[PDB]
Amino acid sequence: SMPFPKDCSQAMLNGDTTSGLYTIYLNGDKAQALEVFCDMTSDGGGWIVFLRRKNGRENFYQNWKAYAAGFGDRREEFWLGLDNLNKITAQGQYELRVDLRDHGETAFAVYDKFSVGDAKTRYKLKVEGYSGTAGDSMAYHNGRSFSTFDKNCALSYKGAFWYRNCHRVNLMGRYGDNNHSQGVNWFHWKGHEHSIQFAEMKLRPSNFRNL
Ligand SMILES: O=C(COc1ccc(F)cc1)n1cccc1
Repeated sequence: SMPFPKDCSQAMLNGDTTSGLYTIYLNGDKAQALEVFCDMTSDGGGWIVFLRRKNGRENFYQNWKAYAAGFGDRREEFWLGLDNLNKITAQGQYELRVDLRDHGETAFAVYDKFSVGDAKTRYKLKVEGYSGTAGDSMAYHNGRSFSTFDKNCALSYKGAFWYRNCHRVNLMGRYGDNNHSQGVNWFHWKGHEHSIQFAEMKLRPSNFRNL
């Protein structure tokens, strides 16, 4: 019903309730088509998934240009791209949800306010307004620029993130690596010596809860 939906909340309200690949249009512009994976089932649906870890098949030890542009298989392990995340989060007030699952246990984190700055900010993270069960591990990272090995936390832990000194969240770390701080970590859920089997990061308009 919305011809050029700008996110997965506008694609869902279009009656599409099946999780999978949808076209969104940044700023509603039919010339800024982007293929995204929509999670239409987790807490009301309408989520753009921008990170998925689930089997270790994809390499996340990738350079600045790869993190800027995105990589992987949207149906499996992928990173959507920082330029995409900046352009999406510029369209309105968005909320971040993180879904975690490991050996049958689940946890989540929601941040009422989530934004990614442009390349001039080195894609600065904003995350505020925590609730959930995983523990607030992103607060540590709030206001940090993105880091890759070629722009050293990324090099030392062989991943990429809004690193500080160095992390409480390492969802782009080495799959199944339980060595301290090397793996897919969410520190305030499973610490630094437990790599998480399944992880998704996703966003939708913060006002979706009552739209
Ligand atoms: O590299 C990609 C697509 O590769 C991707 C794979 C997965 C993904 F989610 C995002 C991007 N580019 C680079 C410029 C336009 C698209």
